[PDB]
Amino acid sequence: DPELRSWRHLVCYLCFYGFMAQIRPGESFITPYLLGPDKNFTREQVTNEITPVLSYSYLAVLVPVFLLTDYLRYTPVLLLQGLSFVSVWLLLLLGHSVAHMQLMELFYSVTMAARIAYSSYIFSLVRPARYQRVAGYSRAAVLLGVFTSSVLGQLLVTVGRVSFSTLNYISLAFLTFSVVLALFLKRPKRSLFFNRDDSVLARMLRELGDSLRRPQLRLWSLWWVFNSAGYYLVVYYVHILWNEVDPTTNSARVYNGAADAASTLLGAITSFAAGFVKIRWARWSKLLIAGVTATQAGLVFLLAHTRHPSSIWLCYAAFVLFRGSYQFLVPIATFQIASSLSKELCALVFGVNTFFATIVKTIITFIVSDVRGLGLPVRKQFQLYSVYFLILSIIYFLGAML
Repeated sequence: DPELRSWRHLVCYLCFYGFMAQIRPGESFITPYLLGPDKNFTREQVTNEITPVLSYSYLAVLVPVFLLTDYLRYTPVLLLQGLSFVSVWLLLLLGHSVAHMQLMELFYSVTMAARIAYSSYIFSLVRPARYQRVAGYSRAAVLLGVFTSSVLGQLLVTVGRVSFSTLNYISLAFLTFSVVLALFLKRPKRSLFFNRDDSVLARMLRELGDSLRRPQLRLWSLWWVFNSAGYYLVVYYVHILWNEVDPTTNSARVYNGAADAASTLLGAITSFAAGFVKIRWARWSKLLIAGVTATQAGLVFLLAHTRHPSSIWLCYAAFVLFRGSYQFLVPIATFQIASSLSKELCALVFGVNTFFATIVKTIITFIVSDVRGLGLPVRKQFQLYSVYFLILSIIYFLGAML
């Protein structure tokens, strides 16, 4: 029967690919590997010359990949995301100079721009009547897969006391295996913009001069540009700030995997506890992004103020609570933006909100972090994001009056 083969051989493989594509045990230990003794990079080379290329090339590969995710029907970009991940972990094993690691982040931002590849691959593959179940099984296999990689990465370092190079060699045994699984993925019969079934890009602009008159799209798409640009400027640099607090050899005590597993677990509890409040807390929505942004302002300042190496555990939990605070709003942000919009347009306004959050992320990184513009250290940059989230909290809270 073609019903059992469409679930046991397709959906049980679709959740298995989304599990195994997220298995990267050395994902949370990239910057401890670079700052470690094996690669010997200083904290000024990774903060001012390597990680700014992660925010530059992500501007340069966002709109090419998003236009080529739909032209190729999502399967070569799901192959490109897996194959560029192999190219990252080859440069983390065969790269010495700082010019090699600037190519490591350029290949890493390809895998950052292709996060919407697999999320929109399930929309084009499965039937529209049975999409809410398969995407429910797909977001419970990626989120399980991105939680297991932070636990398997942590357990194979703390419990199984091996070096970081043994860990990232294990991470090639789960990334070449994610290229093999991405070869055997079914190309969907339809796309979203280019390979349709048959106005396009004329009906949408008619449905955008009037949909932008809505106040929630005038607010949450203005939160996605600015609050979700300073959020990625923390997550890129918080692994350097943890290494500035407690620079440690004897590598079984780094605990970056447990602060990425707990921030996924709090990024799912506070996301599941956000589906209950996306309807009720829609009246004073600008007050909700005024308290959480101020909660994100007090946690970015807590990261920039801890100094003793024995107080790093109140610095991991300042990031687990930070990553869970942003993950409380994106279920509400992806609902209040995609409420009245069509699926051929809400996934377009998420290609503008992400692109405008990447111009802002490129503006701040060239101004506050890159060695050509200012070149600040990772602690004097995190005090420039505590002001940035607090300025964003005397705008939404000040805007709550008007």
